[PDB]
Amino acid sequence: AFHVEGLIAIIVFYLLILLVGIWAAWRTKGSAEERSEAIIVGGRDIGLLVGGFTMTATWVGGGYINGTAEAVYVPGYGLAWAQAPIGYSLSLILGGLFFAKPMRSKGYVTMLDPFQQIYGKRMGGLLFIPALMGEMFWAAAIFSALGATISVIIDVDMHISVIISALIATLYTLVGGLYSVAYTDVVQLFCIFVGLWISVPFALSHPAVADIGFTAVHAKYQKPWLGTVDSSEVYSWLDSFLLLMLGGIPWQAYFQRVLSSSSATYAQVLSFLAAFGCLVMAIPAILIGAIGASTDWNQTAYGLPDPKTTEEADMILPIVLQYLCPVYISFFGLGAVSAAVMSSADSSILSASSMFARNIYQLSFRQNASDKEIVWVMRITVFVFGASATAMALLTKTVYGLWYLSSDLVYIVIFPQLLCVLFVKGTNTYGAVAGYVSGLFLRITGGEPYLYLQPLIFYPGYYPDDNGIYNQKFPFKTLAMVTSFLTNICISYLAKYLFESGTLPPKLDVFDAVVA
Ligand SMILES: C[N+]1(C)CCO[C@@](O)(c2ccc(-c3ccc([C@@]4(O)C[N+](C)(C)CCO4)cc3)cc2)C1
Repeated sequence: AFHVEGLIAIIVFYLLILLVGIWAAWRTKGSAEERSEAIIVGGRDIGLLVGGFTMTATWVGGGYINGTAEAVYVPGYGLAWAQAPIGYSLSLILGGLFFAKPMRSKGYVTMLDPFQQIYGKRMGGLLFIPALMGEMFWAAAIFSALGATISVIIDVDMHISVIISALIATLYTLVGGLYSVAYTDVVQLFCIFVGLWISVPFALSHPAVADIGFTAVHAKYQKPWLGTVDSSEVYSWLDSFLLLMLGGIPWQAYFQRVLSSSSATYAQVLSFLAAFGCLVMAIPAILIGAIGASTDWNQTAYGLPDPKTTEEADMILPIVLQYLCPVYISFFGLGAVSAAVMSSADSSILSASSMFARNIYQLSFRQNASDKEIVWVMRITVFVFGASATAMALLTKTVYGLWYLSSDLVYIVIFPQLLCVLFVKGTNTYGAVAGYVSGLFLRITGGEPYLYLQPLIFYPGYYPDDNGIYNQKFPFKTLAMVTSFLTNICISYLAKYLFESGTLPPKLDVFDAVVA
């Protein structure tokens, strides 16, 4: 049914989030003369607990919670394939151990600044394109998740709620800039904690749900939610787990926080603290997914068939909140999900707009530009990116598959480039271009089942799906990343050797990286 009392509550919650963001904008209104990087990096005064809470709320979005609950819920995957929590936690631990220290110790402004200073502005933009694509598609996917969830719970028209949520998020991130998004994430993360953790005892107390512990090791209604990994599917699970471990590092939304930490040590400690917060935040998602897996849906008001029959298994968190939990607990859970989506999409929108106005515009297009012009183009870029993200979320039905493809492409392309600039010395532009081309070519020829793209190269173990398109059981993603990294090293060293030995003319080179 349509309950106004609760729609009013969520509108009030949105207004309070916007008011907190506006207050954070007003109070902390950076450098006195250089306000171009008083929005991007925040003035380097973000502390430890605030930054940890902020970036913890950045990774915990509604798409992440719904994906974990889906992976736990469905019988084929189970908990063993719910590799999002431990994948994110190991990603953050690995980043804080190795990548966080050199990024913050010397004062970079964004993610892409080390790429430009080594590979030239053209390759800086060429690496910006996958990052922008990934951020925009991730924001669109989680906005579509919010739209579907709110259309399920309150039964609001879907094209209004996502527009209002995106408008409010864009408005406060436009007005403040890394202080309106980091002083509201300490509120949104607490709201996520409250809304997710209160609903779990209410869901468990429902008479339909019975013996959540017993369903882990035994099967009564469906396959056990604990799940298993087959002998033949070890390589695919390792491929996806490496995707989640190593593709979660090179995002703009992560390095914008580690650069904003007050000191170098409070960046690594922030990363570890958030790697603990991610598991703390993901425990309720796993519990609710197990509750949905164990629930006898005939007893509830949802009725039979169960959601996995009606192809609604991608959303099992909102159904449990709406049907198993009471009305006000359902609104608490919906507020938690909306806070998670606004936090992650706000981080993505500010992060994707913190690369456009910083280097491809200010450092590439208009090198000599006034700071006020850069601030204004930052604000209009935030607004345009928010409008594009919500329009792509609302108008396109193929957002999830494009999100997965863009995240996989970011992992294949940017991460070898990220590891080459810092850890490896003597990497040139030619090897970077060769790695880009090889990674893009292998990812395109691998194909995607969601986009109905036929794979040009058939890896061993390929099998056709129900829709009639070939799927690759071979771990071509991590193999593509390894091939890109190896060919980056090989082409860089070969070009350096050729230009040092004198086989090629010193004037023939176009990128001029080796000579100068
Ligand atoms: C079962 N499906 C629905 C289809 C098969 O693939 C999946 O297991 C799956 C789930 C999640 C992902 C995924 C990939 C990347 C990311 C992300 O890019 C998102 N963040 C940017 C939030 C963190 C870094 O990792 C999140 C989820 C990829 C595949 C999900």
